[PDB]
Amino acid sequence: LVANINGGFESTPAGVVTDLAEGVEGWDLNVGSSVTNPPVFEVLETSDAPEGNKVLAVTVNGVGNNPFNIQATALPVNVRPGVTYTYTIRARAEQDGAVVSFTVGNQSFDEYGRLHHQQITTEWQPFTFEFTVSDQETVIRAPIHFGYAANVGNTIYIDGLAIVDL
Ligand SMILES: OC[C@H]1O[C@@H](O)[C@H](O)[C@@H](O)[C@@H]1O[C@@H]1O[C@H](CO[C@H]2OC[C@@H](O)[C@H](O)[C@H]2O)[C@@H](O[C@@H]2O[C@H](CO[C@H]3OC[C@@H](O)[C@H](O)[C@H]3O)[C@@H](O[C@@H]3O[C@H](CO[C@H]4OC[C@@H](O)[C@H](O)[C@H]4O)[C@@H](O)[C@H](O)[C@H]3O)[C@H](O)[C@H]2O)[C@H](O)[C@H]1O
Ligand SMILES: [Ca+2]
Repeated sequence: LVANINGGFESTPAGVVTDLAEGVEGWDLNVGSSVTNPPVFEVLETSDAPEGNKVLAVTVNGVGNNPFNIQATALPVNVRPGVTYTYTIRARAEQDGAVVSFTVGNQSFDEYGRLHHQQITTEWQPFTFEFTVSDQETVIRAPIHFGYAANVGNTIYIDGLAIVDL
């Protein structure tokens, strides 16, 4: 029983994502207005996918004012107050030295936890942490942030997000 949906992108047809809000079920990809050189989001069919056949690729061509201005957010994430969850995801990048923050929070943008400013390498790694839903929310969000200046010119790949009751 996982709390998020389509965490490995397997429900989505391969291709460049043209509808950022609704093109990928289970995810919201929208880009901030300060980002003048838009990123490219692509669901890729690839043989080295960690799970299934597909991964999400994010190519960063430019940044805006804040790192959350290029982001992929899993939503809805269906939870229960007081319950401790395990977050697991796989990530790699085309070139060494990409930076990503993996976060979870509510619809008022309060965070329950994060893996902060993680270094991504050219080989798939798992990234994992635990968080507890500390308030009365039942529908929360899991924003991943890509808009760090270090990432300009790089492509970051993610797959296999699972948020599970501990
Ligand atoms: O304990 C957390 C703390 O850890 C420190 O180490 C770190 O330095 C802090 O940044 C961090 O604080 C938390 O930051 C995140 C954003 O974090 C990124 O931004 C800062 C970077 O330095 C850092 O590396 C990144 O991790 C905040 O989440 C964001 O909150 C804002 C709301 O703006 C304010 O509201 C609450 C207040 O606590 C914040 O300080 C203040 O900025 C949201 O901003 C809104 O975004 C939406 C668009 O949302 C969509 O895209 C982005 C994605 O997050 C979101 O899920 C999508 O739905 C716009 O409509 C609004 O214009 C804009 O206001 C951010 O979405 C949200 O991620 C934490 O609130 C903060 O505690
Ligand atoms: Ca997959």
